[PDB]
Amino acid sequence: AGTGVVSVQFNNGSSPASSNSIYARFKVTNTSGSPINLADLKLRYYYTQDADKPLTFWCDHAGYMSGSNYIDATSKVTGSFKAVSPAVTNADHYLEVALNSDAGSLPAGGSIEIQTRFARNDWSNFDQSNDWSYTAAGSYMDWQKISAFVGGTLAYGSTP
Ligand SMILES: [Ca+2]
Ligand SMILES: [Zn+2]
Ligand SMILES: [Zn+2]
Repeated sequence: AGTGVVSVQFNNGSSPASSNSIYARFKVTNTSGSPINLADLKLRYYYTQDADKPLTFWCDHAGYMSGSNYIDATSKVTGSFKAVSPAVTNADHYLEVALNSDAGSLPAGGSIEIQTRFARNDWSNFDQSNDWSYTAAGSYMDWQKISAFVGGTLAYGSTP
């Protein structure tokens, strides 16, 4: 039921099922026929918490081409962790990646790369094997288990 305003690829550097870091990297492509305000772009990654501990979010790198100038939006990305009510199998929470009001505009046919990760404050191990959006992907690939919303409506992927 995705609008196809954007296409999205994913990879997590093929992280181990048991890991103290969850990686989530997206290559988002504007396939609608007009600029898109990065402010309107949300990305979601569904998982099972396994333990209720404080998490820390990191955006390692984010950037895109605007005309012929390369724009580094790394510092403009934010991450949020919210519950999935009601909880479904392999999904009781989800990471929501967003960008600040002035991130910029993604030009028609343009691409933005967003590399993120998160971990518990105590670095204990997660069990990614019971995470809905999890799959060991070492290179970008079309993975339909993550979602992208534009302006509040699903544009790519699915939700549990
Ligand atoms: Ca889990
Ligand atoms: Zn919480
Ligand atoms: Zn919670």
